Amino acid sequence: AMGDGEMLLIINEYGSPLGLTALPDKEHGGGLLVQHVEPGSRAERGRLRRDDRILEINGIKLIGLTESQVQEQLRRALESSELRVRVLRG
Amino acid sequence: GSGVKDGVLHL
Repeated sequence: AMGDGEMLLIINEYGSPLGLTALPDKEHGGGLLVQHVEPGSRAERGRLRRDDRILEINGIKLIGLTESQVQEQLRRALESSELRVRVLRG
Repeated sequence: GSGVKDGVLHL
């Protein structure tokens, strides 16, 4: 849909950080706000940037989910070989 | 996993 942001692909390395720091987006309707992306990381290579708002991970929409549900869906997604992440740019 | 610190997530 028009207005739905950009779909990014991050390759998952099992057991290794992807290089993302995020926090719940309290003020803007939900999702995760990217605070930092580590240089050279898998998240950086997948074109994640500071102030991205992550709306969806591997097809699971984050808006409307509780904070605990979002954490659970992250854990689930991190069992898979890659993360398909839909973002709105800052 | 749990890189979770007062709502902030490290992934």
